[PDB]
Amino acid sequence: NKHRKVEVNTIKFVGLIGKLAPTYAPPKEWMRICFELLELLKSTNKEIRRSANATFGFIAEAIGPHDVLVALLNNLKVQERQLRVCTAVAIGIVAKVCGPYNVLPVIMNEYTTPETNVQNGVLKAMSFMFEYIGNMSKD
RNA sequence: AAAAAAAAUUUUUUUUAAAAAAAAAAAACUAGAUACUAACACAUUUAAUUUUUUUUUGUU
Repeated sequence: NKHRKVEVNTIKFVGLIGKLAPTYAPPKEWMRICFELLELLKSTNKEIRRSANATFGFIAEAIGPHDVLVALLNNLKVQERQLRVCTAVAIGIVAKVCGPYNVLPVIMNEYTTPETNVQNGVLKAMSFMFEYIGNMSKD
């Protein structure tokens, strides 16, 4: 819907269902949302971009991490900086919620790609995921 | 008494050569070309409180 009051108040409502009732919409519906959010964090506002990243955790918990990551890592190729940083946060959030062992070999593989913007976005994603799993990190 | 199958030692010349023990670009000036970095900032902001300034001049 563009605008903002709608984007913010919706993202908080969608993420609510990800917490409370994940099992209702079928997982192909959660994937329809993960694309609509991944386009939505172009937004100029912050609280939008922040809530959009939090609801990848709620979806990754619901359906699965690997369906979601491939959606995100395909988005690091993109030029514009917010999109690469706000995907790099989400990979950090998908790591914490679903476990880093699920995320990490997929990210270490993606680092091989010869484009530079992926290679920072894979290093920035690893920064975030090491502050969100605080103590773990040792393994 | 006279007519048939197996064997060993010591001395001498050379032709199509090689090897490089490992550091380089500059700098300055002036303009142009293109990538990128900071969860950078980007719509809410406004219900106690200091820009509010004048030769004092508002009466039982």
